[PDB]
Amino acid sequence: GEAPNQALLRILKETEFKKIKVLGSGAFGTVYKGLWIPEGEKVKIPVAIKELREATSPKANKEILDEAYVMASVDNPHVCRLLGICLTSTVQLITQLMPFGCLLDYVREHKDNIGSQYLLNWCVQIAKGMNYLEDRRLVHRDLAARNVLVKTPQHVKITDFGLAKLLGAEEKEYHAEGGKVPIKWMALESILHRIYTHQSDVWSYGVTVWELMTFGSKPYDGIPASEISSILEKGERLPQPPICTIDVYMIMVKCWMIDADSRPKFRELIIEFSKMARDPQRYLVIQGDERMHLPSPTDSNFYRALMDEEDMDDVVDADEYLIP
Ligand SMILES: C=CC(=O)N1CC[C@@H](Oc2cc3c(Nc4ccc(F)c(Cl)c4)ncnc3cc2OC)C1
Repeated sequence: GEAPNQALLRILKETEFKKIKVLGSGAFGTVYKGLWIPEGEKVKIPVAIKELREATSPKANKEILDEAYVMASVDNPHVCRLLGICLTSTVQLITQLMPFGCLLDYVREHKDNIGSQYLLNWCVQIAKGMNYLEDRRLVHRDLAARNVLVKTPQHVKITDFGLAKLLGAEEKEYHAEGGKVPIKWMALESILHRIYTHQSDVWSYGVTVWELMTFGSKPYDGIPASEISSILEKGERLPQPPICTIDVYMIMVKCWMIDADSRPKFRELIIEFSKMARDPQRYLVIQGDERMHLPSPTDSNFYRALMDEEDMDDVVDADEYLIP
């Protein structure tokens, strides 16, 4: 009827996680960094760990296990996958640590060192990620630069599947209802009719690319969310970022067409951004571009800027830790 989801959900003992330190907190809950030392392995795996506030709110464990389901069912170089869960007082999600954090913050804090080649490569990688999600019939529904993580400056991955939805073997639109929504990243049809498709995700990709190309500007800044559907109906759109050629901005604009089926396919975005990445200074115009550098895996205090030296002997990235 539809293919069986044979993903493994790994239950991980609390006694295998060490050096637990806070990365951030809020409504979403708390995320920590830590090490995961599977027992009798001789590996230490850098991890992030997401928990909500309290063992209560049966709603909350439902939401987070919904997220776990989705994160366990993906496997792609440009998507974050679940390593497992920990069943404590609270339900904790465990995943590969992405040490440079979220891309929104990254572009903000490193504006002066981000050249054309990085921007376009990110665009390619996010498109690969999103294409993979489409092939697996998932609609993310919250693609935003905040929901893209940086493993290294060269390697980003989509995360935050807490709003993602599958689609039946012959179903096209998800129809949602209520709940707080990222209105500024949403297709018009999603705001108006709570319709959500692969093509509504393309809209969100457009906005995400705008965020990167403006070094993390806030879209429709100062506009109240309640006014967005009108702005859009009138035909207004996010403006051309200074660094963008018409070539790049046109792609953005095509992502924001009213006719969903007229928007680009992720497979097409991969191709276009890939072509652009072979000659980046032809497509993005950044002052002092050719002379920028960001941390690479082949640098000294790359592995020392994260780790304790006590640990480093047996550290293995989650991307190199695979199980039967
Ligand atoms: C409250 C959050 C917050 O404000 N921020 C903002 C900074 C961000 O910092 C990191 C988060 C990481 C992460 N997140 C994650 C997502 C879904 C999951 F299901 C799980 Cl298990 C984790 N994954 C991996 N690496 C992360 C690294 C981060 O910063 C170094 C959290």
